[PDB]
Amino acid sequence: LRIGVIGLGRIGTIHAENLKMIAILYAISDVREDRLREMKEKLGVEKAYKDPHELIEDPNVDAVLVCSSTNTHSELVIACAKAKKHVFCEKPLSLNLADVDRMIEETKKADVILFTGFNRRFDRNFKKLKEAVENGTIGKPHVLRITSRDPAPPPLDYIRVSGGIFLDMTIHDFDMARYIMGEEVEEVFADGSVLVDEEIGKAGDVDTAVVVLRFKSGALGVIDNSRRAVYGYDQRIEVFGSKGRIFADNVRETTVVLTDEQGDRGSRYLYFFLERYRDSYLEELKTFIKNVKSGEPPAVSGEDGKMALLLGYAAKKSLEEKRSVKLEEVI
Amino acid sequence: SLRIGVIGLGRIGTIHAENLKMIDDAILYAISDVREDRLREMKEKLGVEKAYKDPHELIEDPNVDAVLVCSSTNTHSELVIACAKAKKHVFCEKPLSLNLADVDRMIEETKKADVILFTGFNRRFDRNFKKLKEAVENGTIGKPHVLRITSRDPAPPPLDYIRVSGGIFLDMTIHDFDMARYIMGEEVEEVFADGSVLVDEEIGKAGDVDTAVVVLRFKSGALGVIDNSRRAVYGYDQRIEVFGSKGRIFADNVRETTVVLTDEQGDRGSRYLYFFLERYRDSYLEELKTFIKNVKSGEPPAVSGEDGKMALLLGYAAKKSLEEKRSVKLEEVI
Amino acid sequence: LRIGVIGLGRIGTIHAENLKMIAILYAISDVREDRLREMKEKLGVEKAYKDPHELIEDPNVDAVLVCSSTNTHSELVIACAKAKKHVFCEKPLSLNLADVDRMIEETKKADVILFTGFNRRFDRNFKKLKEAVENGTIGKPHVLRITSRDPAPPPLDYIRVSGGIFLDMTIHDFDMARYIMGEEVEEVFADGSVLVDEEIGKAGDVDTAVVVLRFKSGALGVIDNSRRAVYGYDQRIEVFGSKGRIFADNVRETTVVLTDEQGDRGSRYLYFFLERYRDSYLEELKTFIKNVKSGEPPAVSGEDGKMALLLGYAAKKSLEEKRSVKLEEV
Amino acid sequence: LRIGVIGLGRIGTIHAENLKMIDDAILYAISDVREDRLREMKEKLGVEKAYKDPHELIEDPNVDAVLVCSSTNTHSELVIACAKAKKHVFCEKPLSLNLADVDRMIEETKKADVILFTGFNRRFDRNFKKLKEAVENGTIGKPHVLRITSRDPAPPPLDYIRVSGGIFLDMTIHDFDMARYIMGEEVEEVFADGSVLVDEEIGKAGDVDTAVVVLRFKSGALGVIDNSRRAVYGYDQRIEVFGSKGRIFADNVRETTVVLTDEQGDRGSRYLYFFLERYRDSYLEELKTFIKNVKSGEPPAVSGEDGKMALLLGYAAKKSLEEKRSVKLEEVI
Repeated sequence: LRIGVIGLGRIGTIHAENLKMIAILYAISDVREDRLREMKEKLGVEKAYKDPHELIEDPNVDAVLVCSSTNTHSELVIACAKAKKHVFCEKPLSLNLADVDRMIEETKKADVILFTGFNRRFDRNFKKLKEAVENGTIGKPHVLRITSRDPAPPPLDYIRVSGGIFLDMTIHDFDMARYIMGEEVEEVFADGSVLVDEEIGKAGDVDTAVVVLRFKSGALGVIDNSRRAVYGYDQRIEVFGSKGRIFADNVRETTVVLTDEQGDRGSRYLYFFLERYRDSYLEELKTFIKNVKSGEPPAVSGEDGKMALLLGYAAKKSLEEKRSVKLEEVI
Repeated sequence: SLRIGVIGLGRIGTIHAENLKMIDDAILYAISDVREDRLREMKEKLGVEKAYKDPHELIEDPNVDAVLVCSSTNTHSELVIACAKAKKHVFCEKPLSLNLADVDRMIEETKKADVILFTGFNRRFDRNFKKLKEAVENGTIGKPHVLRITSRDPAPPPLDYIRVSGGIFLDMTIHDFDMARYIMGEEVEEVFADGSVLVDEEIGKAGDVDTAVVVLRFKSGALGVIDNSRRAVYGYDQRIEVFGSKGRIFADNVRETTVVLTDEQGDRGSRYLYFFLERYRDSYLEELKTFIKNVKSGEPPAVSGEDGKMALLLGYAAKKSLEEKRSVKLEEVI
Repeated sequence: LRIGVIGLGRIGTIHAENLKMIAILYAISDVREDRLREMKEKLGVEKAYKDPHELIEDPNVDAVLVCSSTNTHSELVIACAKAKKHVFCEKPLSLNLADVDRMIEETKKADVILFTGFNRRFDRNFKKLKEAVENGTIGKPHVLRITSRDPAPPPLDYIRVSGGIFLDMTIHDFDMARYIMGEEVEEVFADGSVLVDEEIGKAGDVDTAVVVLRFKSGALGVIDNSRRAVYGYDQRIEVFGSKGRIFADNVRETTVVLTDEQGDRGSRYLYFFLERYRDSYLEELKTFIKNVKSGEPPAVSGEDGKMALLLGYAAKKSLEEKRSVKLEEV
Repeated sequence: LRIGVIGLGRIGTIHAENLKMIDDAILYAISDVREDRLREMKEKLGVEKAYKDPHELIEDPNVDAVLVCSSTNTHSELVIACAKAKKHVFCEKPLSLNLADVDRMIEETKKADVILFTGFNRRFDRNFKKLKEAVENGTIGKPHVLRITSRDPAPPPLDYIRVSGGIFLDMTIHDFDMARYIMGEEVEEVFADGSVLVDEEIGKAGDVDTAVVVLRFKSGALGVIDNSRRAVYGYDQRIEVFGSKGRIFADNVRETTVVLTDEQGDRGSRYLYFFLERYRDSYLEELKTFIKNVKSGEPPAVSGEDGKMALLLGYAAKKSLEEKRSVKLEEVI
């Protein structure tokens, strides 16, 4: 299976390189010429195109990974529908809802897979907890807890065009909530503060947030987010149900424990992007390919992307109105 | 020693009365309970000097220096005001009252009489939560940003009790609101609450919920989230975490034993604490020694009437939030 | 049940005080006039004898706790036997195999209970582990691991007359191995070194040791000891068998965990004698009293005291001769 | 850097495949006596050369370095052929069960001036290596007591056990090496004992399936290794070092970080159980280091002499089992 990748930023590059551990990297494309040939050589790719559309039209290209900037997503995904190429699109699909509907509509017409880039679904720990809950191991779920904290904020100029913490960061946790609980959120309440850097405040965003979710069954969820955990990534999930509790913890660098007069000390948490995420991207990409090879529905759909976006809008509205907000209000 | 009288020989009054042997320079001098055989039996089991059917006779007994009010909640106000009129130092089990005006009167009268009013928030004296509070207070996690509390019981109380309890926010979350203030060292300004009926439809029919989440906004902008369940089948689950600018701190549940069994499926740890006495006995013992210390030493109580009042107000704000589906400021309830 | 306690050192005093939590502390005895008066008062005890033989002969004393120095044990225990008093004896019964055999002989003669003070069998975590093993939970036991480390060495003078690490420290581990595995050790190999304190070696003992056990079934055990673990007591037991593994860890002060840039940090280990052991001593004493009251064989017998002493001799011999030593040789 | 792999067994195949993930080296040649395996793997890996005769692989001038992953009785002759062809050589454990052969392997590679790297892959286990570096940095002060527990989920086949040299040469070998690696000093004396508790047949072959080995180090520090051929729960490979300033421990790895809680308490995920999930990363990192040593002209990270010492410790333990006493390393050198 021949794959073409568009956009060789940090994530496009991970996917491009991961291909040799899977299906074939057959084409790359990026608007920086330097990087383009550098990578054509480095990775040994058959074709390099500086214009995304050529790559989409090359008949040896069975599927496209769109990993370009966000403003670019709608156009390229719609272009793949045209060429009748299956398409994976990195997070987020779009921040504009009408664009999302078109991406969904157009790919549906072309009868081509649209896979949304929610990589955490393929984290081995989160996927295992997902399966156990779905298998009945904690009975009927009552309360979901998600904590998601990054080691540092992204750049301010980024934050300014990000759509805020609920669209840029909580998006992954909204998707995770639906995935793990296996039912829709109907209502959201959100609050957020500026506790890490005054500039995030001046940009109109928050760096610390809590979101409550009310699911169709009556089960409740709480997400909490922070842009700066000094100890590294903190991404934990818990589900509590009629028959017990299940929890997914962080991964540490090592299994080594030092004991001195103050007690035990474990190893540092995962802190760096690649050590934290490379396996989830690898496993996500293999699933996208598996889906294409078998003409399966995508493991993560355009719909999934749209619901996550809608929950983000409900939370932005809740934050401003100081009340919980039903998803209707926002569709 | 100090001579103590205990009113109410229910589950918790009995614990306090028995702990008095474990405490020194305090003795159990008198007990009172309205069930005559209960009173008779406990007088003889514990070798108590005086047993009174009428608690007012206990309070007026001149040998009694301080009183533990552990009778039904609807009697707390009357008994605590009666201690103030008798000039007796008073400890009152949670909750002080479900009626805000009664709590204001209780605080007024004891203050007038110049006697201690100590509110029985025993979890402040849990060795794990206390150590976490001290670490936070010390600067160990930097400036606090997010609080998390999970508090789940192995089983709901009986329906009869649920109907008169004021609902989950006044009867259960009350401890978590106090813990929040105690751990974070600042006031809550706003609350949002939701709740569902997921354990017993009867709780729902009685107008209450059995599962709830409560969001707190503190004065500093720090946020917190409490979640409660009336039934965790694995036993008590009471965890606290604080996340701040310099790290994270967490207090876990206690297990029965340090033993770990490993088989084909992996490691299996010991059961969680599950029964009331094994869970709570040490926190009650330590709470009571503190009350006695404050009394003997003339100190302000470690947990005051005002602490009882604030927890109740947060409960009323949450009850209003639940019904109005919106964030509620403490002021709208003050 | 009226108990007399002989010798009010660290442990005697703990037994004496626990009696309030249980049976009555009727009589106390200690050669130190001052310590005696000071304890009669503070514990409110009826009788106080500077002469232990008085206490044993008191007709109102039903059972005796012998918690004086090891060299007094044999005489007091035989004396309780003579006066028909059930007797509890603190670790160790004796360093002298002939005494032990006598203590056992005399007590059997007088038809009284002789309970050996191996309190660790009554540690809540070690007891739980023992019950799981006996229950079949890990199937047939194959390998036992015991690590036992104290936070500091006892004083030099004490070490000089202690009998060496195998008699003074490993004794508890020898006994725990027999208790946990439910069968006898037939052969032992030991080695030891001086890594903590030069003076311990100067007194002729070792401060670090390892002991291999061969059990009747062919199961193997390994004990390691150290006189000094700066982090607190380290007392772990692991049993590995045909159906799984079972482990008892040490106890921490608290369940609190602090996380910073270097990772998670837990609370300190138990470090002081009383927080570490008081609960085991209380449960041990309750069990002895229960044995007394119900006319039961003691939970921990003279013969238990004897086997642990024999295993200790087998280990001192292995250490000197650099080979495995069968119990038959000792 | 063009690599040739001899022996496409379990471990040879893992090395062959890992070359894909090592930028400075490619799999250029493979060789194995089974014509079917050779044709199969040639296709599967897309290898340029496949040689039925490992000597032709060795003499191929395009081969820069060789991984000898063939049966043990083959190692001596092929490593000596590498020295003759002036090819750097990595040899899978064990180097040889025969001491005179180990000496010739060492002598010949030294005379040819090529690296001989012994495949003790567990030194490259990320947990064990981190513990070794911590001990080396002084974080537990002076080491006093070493504990190693090493249990496999199941025994090898009996036909294999018969020619394995017995538990101390086939299994404990890894632990003897780890002991020297972690403690950074030599073992002067060993005591060993062992029993037959897993499978009667193992003992009929003259072996044991459960063993303990005490180590006395030059410093006076003491160590104890215990082994078992069958832990139902998976690999159990733990290391603990205790010393004057504290204790350090490397635990087993679990499949996931997920914990399930019910009436009886917490339940963690299964331990690693299959060969590949357990060992693949240690082999990847071991090979990378070998490639590094070769490229940079460095001494091997694990030398022939490392292999010889682990063998000598094996012999000392075998003697101790039989003589029921402690055995000095001198006795067997």
